[PDB]
Amino acid sequence: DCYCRIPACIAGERRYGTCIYQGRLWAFCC
Amino acid sequence: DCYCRIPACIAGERRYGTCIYQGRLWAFCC
Repeated sequence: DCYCRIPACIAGERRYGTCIYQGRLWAFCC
Repeated sequence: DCYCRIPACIAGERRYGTCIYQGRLWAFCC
């Protein structure tokens, strides 16, 4: 599964894009 | 929980944002 995360992706995930949610930028991680 | 969905949010979810991946925009649904 992929998640939108702040401040960064966690162990075992790589960032693939960006999410826009609650007026902020999130890393899209999978 | 929230998920990026295509083409839009599933029944009983609402669109609160966008997930951007390789030029594509997906619905961020909670």
